[PDB]
Amino acid sequence: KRIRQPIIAVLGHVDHGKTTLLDRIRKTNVAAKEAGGITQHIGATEVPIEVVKKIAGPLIKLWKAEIKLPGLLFIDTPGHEAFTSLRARGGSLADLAVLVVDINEGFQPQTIESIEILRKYRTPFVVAANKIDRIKGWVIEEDEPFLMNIKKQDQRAVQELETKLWELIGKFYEFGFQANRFDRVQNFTRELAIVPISAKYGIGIAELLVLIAGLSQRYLEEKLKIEVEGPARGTILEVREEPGLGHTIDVIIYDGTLHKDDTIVVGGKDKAIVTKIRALLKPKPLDEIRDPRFRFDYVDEVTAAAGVKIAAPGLEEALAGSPVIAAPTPEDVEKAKQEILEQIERVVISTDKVGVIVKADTLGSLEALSKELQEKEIPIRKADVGNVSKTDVMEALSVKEEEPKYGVILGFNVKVNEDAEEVAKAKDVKIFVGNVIYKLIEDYEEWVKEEEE
Ligand SMILES: Nc1nc2c(ncn2[C@@H]2O[C@H](COP(=O)(O)OP(=O)(O)OP(=O)(O)O)[C@@H](O)[C@H]2O)c(=O)[nH]1
Ligand SMILES: [Mg+2]
Ligand code: NA
Repeated sequence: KRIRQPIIAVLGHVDHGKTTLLDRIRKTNVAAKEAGGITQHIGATEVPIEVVKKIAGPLIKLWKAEIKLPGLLFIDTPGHEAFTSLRARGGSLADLAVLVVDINEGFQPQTIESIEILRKYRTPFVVAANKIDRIKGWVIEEDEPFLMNIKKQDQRAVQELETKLWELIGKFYEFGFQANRFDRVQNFTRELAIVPISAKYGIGIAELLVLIAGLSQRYLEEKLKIEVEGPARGTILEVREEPGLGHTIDVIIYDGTLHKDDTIVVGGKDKAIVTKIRALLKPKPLDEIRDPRFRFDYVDEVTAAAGVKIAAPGLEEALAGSPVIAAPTPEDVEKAKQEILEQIERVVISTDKVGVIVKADTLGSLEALSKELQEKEIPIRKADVGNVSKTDVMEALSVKEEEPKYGVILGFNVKVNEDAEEVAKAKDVKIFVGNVIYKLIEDYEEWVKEEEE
């Protein structure tokens, strides 16, 4: 019986510092390389317990109990308001969450939305009150524990931190939580612990990691979920074709044990795919599976929770955002297909049928672009995953007959088929493509405004 590696989801409002926090722990620069300077996908990173203990050093004694976890699997999530469905997926996967909140800006709309998600999935969480280094006159020392760094601050900075912390505590009370600075908490099951940190300079990461490990272990012990059992269950993050590996999928395995010869069922763009794994490859520890610096290593199995790449025949048509379910018998295959269909079908995007055509590369991207258009009262004709089809172009033309404004296709991280592009040129139907949600929408609006003039 192997010990579970817990999923730690990182949630919070746009720019409050989620990816910077993980980059400081990994010594990576994922945030610097994100297109459009925002997270737009779920990420997964293995942080071995040896790393936790090195960062924490003597502050591991902050937590009475011995930490027996093998490590932590951190799931990064988008803050941008459109990506509600990816924040929900991250919250639903988590054993414990880190709610990142800018101590200077305080609660904002996706802080509140994240809390509602954590309440919905009854996910325990710790709070990272980030960007303390912007308090006036703050004395920065890199990678210093908060309880050491706070001693370097003058009284004005200390008083400003406490004032801002009280604002956060009042906001948590508004939403039904008792919260305090982590070193003042008396009951870690009934109270929310707030760690003041600087993600960018590494202040307070030591105490934050000790609490994450301690509290996630406690959750798993309280639930009797610390031992991993059963066949593998996961969610697909990305579908890729890679030299020497073939068509692969990068996934999060959130329960059970995945083996390199397992039969699996995965969501597909047309229909469910039943295949047998031929290789598993695991990212290096501290490498973000969605933006890796290193090639992955072949492994025979992974135990939950883990990020892993799967090589198997027939994965070219796999659908990102859909389940991967190990299915060792025919009965299991039948069950897995229905569970996959339920997940796919449930993406419900209301369409006005005199509106825009929306295509995207993953289910999470399709939902985000759809949600953002609805918020902007841009009617949606149709929304589906995959490259722009000739049909998509013909449907857009029909809309164009009724209302040229909406006789358009928006393609989020997708390509245009050749016969679709031929027809679109001949019939003068516009197709917008992009890989940054806010820029794709701005491009569609700029085209609308400028055409009217
Ligand atoms: N001064 C300061 N800036 C920070 C800190 N943490 C993050 N930032 C900065 O805030 C900006 C946004 O940081 P990100 O890590 O992308 O924030 P995020 O929460 O992951 O953002 P989204 O994923 O798009 O919601 C960047 O310019 C970071 O350098 C911090 O501790 N101090
Ligand atoms: Mg981010
Ligand atoms: Na950002």
